Amino acid sequence: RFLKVKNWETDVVLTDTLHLKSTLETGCTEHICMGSIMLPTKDQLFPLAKEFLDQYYSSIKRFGSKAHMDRLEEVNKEIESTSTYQLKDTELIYGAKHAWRNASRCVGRIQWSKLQVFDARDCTTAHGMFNYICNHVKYATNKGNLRSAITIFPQRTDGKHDFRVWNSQLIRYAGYKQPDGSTLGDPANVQFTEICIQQGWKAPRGRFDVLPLLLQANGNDPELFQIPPELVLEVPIRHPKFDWFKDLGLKWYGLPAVSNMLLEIGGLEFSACPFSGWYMGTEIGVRDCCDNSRYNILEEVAKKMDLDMRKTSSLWKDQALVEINIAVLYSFQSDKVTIVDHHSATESFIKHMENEYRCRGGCPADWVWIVPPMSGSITPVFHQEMLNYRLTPSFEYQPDPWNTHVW
Amino acid sequence: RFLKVKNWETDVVLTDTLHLKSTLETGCTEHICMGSIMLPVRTKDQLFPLAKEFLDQYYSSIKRFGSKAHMDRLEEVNKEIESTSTYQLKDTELIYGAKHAWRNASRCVGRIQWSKLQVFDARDCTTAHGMFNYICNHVKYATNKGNLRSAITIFPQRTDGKHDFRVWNSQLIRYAGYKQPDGSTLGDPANVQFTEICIQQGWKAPRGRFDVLPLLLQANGNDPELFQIPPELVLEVPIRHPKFDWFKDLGLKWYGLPAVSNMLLEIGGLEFSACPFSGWYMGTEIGVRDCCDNSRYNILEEVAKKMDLDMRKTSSLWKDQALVEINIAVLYSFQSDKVTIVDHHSATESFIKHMENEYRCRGGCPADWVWIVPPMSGSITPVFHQEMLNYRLTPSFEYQPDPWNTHVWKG
Ligand code: HEM
Ligand code: HEM
Ligand SMILES: Cc1cc(N)nc(COC[C@@H](CN)OCc2cc(C)cc(N)n2)c1
Ligand SMILES: Cc1cc(N)nc(COC[C@@H](CN)OCc2cc(C)cc(N)n2)c1
Ligand SMILES: C[C@H](O)[C@H](O)[C@H]1CNc2nc(N)[nH]c(=O)c2N1
Ligand SMILES: C[C@H](O)[C@H](O)[C@H]1CNc2nc(N)[nH]c(=O)c2N1
Ligand SMILES: [Zn+2]
Repeated sequence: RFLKVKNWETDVVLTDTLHLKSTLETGCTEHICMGSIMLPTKDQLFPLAKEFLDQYYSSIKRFGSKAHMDRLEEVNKEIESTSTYQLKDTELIYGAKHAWRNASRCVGRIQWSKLQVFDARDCTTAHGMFNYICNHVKYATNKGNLRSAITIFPQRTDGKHDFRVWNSQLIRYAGYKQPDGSTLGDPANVQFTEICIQQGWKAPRGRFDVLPLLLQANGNDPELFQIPPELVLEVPIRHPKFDWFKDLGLKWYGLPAVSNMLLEIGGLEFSACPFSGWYMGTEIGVRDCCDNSRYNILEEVAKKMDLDMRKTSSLWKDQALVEINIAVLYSFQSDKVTIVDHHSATESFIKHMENEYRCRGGCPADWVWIVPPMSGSITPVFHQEMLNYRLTPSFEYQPDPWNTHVW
Repeated sequence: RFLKVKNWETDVVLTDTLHLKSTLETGCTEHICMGSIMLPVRTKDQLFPLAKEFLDQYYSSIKRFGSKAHMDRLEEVNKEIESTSTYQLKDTELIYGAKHAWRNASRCVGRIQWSKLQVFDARDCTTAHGMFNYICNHVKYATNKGNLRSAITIFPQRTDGKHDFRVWNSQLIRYAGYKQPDGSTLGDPANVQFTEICIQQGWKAPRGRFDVLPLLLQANGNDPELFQIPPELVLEVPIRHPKFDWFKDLGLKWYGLPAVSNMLLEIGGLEFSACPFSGWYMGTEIGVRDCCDNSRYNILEEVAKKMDLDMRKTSSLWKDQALVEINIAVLYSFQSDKVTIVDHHSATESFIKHMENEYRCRGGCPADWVWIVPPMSGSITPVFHQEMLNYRLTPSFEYQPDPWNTHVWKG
């Protein structure tokens, strides 16, 4: 029942008890591990509310207090009367921070308690959503000195009046199928681009076109808005040694901002809750630049470096990969846009895991996501056993809305 | 039931049905995943079902399921078990069994090769000297002057658990490690405890950086005995770099033959506690782990220094740069000396083709993503993008306790 995790590099063993709280299911059974799979009423609501409020009142050292019992009763009466309830500001903020704290796939959680929470529960229209999001973008970007933020739109009611940001991130680049047969821009974003075009967006048909926002308020049909260009901070990619690197014409945007997830707090569902931090360099240099189905630039870089590409065993892919990742970190640092390298980030996560074990009795972590997509075993998380389990408040995946929306 | 796995780079979806044949437990539950945990005497009554399921699988594989030969063999095994408490595998069943344990090894990226395995039957072995001779022959056969051949040697199965055959070494060939009084280590820090055991048992340690350990062998539950592998049978490759002429002066070399000797082979409920097996290396096993783990030879700094990398900040990626160069050096050296090695790109590409073939012809391929993905350049290998299902099929290779923890010393 009490489980140990071992670090195989340092021999340090930690005991996990926090997993006994876990509520949701993992996808695994005693017969089969699904660790590597990417996506595996009034009655229901009150126990979920109670469980959360219990944890909240515990955190402020007022468990079993008058104010604790009074709030529980107040929420009970509210659910019985209205079929739902409203979180106090203090609760919303706690909940948001804890959803991050509980995010098993996030290496950056040492930062979890420094999150700026923007309460957009008063928003009613898509134009309002656009204004809140521009403000989030400008606040988080902070002229390159990035600050973690989440903006929280109104909670789900009957599920026919959902707030959704249709975009997967606040800032991403368009992708277009060419008559040529090749793909211009980001191949990951072809379907969503078509939805935008189909809804009226005038597409520039370039390599690095920032997508408009497609915003849905109160379950109405979504609307297009372009983020003010001057609020989207971008970084041209160059290399400290290779003068030719800039001629590849590569750039990336500074703000990673996930907008397609659902925040669950105390049984309430926040279907539009864009959140942002700052990049770990491999997210851009390994994944965005080098994935076969993304910008896929390994060959072009290898050629400019004049590597022997006739045989895999020359490790030309590996050499080019490192150089691309060097250039990403150098360009962000030179322009003073916050970024963290995978060595620094994983070292921080190990310190954070130790804090969480010491202070909370554990830290749910998904090793498959936490270990960086390059140089895995030269980072300390590679040698760290991790236990993966689901705690609430949480960020959850949810269906893409175009599959779900009735026009 | 059907389970689907998707490849996120190609959108190829595969359907697994083989998982329905899984028996043994994973460690995970519907509430916790233990997929990154490294390590998550049999009654008559339990043995006959295990024998039967294995024999059913064997007979199916030879398209003789339900035949007179199959039925007679079940009966013969049933009678042997009730009369002697155990049974003996036919040579054919043993070969099938060993090949399948490899086929079933979910942490092994090299399984495209599973059907090409030379099985040395050592069940007539009775003494440690006899084990030493079997193992020298395995090493010479497998080495094949650099043209490496996969092989396994199988010593007598467990009886009462008081007469076990064991190879105490974790691999047939490994380098000694010595903790110095000042807390530094000479040689391979992973092998310090075992080196101390070897010295206690009487080994005269050369005390250098690459001393091949002696074999420590236990026959029939007796105290283990020390033997030196003839040096002329131990193929080693000096590590040099194609462009950096200073690389050779780091004084590195590695052995050509990776041979796991500490695992237990389970076939039809029988337990072969001494079953050393060998193939050939994937380059990252040496260049990433053996050379660069902080707990192993740990050479990254010295390499980075010699390359004149900016070592003032991790964000120059000096570690990553030096890591690639070391791994180029390992592949270059093995190739230059005509010692079989495979790079991580080739190996993973071959694994994906193997896995797709298994899904189509066998209904699945249990695989442990945490182990299959190489420890460098993960996402530029096709396995990183492949969803996998991990479950346990028998026959199998299993971990077992280190024998110094369990052995009853005779004196
Ligand atoms: C401040 C710096 C941060 C860093 C360096 C960071 C790091 C990362 C990285 C590298 C990933 C994997 C991304 C991928 O491979 O696609 C990730 C995932 C994730 N992070 Fe963070 N994170 C940060 C901030 C945040 C914040 C502010 C939140 C929420 C408030 C958050 C929540 C999440 C979630 C829910 C995932 C999983 C996303 C998914 O499943 O697609 N992170 N994090
Ligand atoms: C023929 C070339 C082979 C290659 C390239 C290869 C590759 C590998 C690699 C890279 C690993 C992970 C090693 C580690 O990180 O410690 C491994 C694990 C393993 N392989 Fe293979 N393999 C080969 C042959 C074999 C053979 C012949 C067998 C047995 C008949 C086998 C059974 C296993 C087992 C049981 C593991 C898991 C070991 C453990 O848990 O420590 N492999 N393989
Ligand atoms: C908040 C945050 C900070 C940070 N450094 N990184 C992130 C993650 O970035 C967004 C991620 C969410 N999975 O999206 C990238 C992506 C793209 C594609 C095509 C698939 C996928 N799963 N993920 C989020
Ligand atoms: C047969 C075979 C072929 C091949 N290419 N590689 C292997 C595996 O190599 C041996 C491995 C077994 N995991 O041993 C390395 C090791 C060392 C230490 C200190 C711990 C550990 N778990 N593993 C085995
Ligand atoms: C199949 C596998 O789960 C998938 O490719 C994963 C692996 N690990 C990952 N790790 C991170 N951080 N991000 C990812 O998108 C993925 N993708
Ligand atoms: C804790 C973690 O499971 C451990 O460090 C693993 C990860 N993946 C691995 N993969 C391989 N091939 N070999 C290993 O030793 C490990 N070690
Ligand atoms: Zn699992």
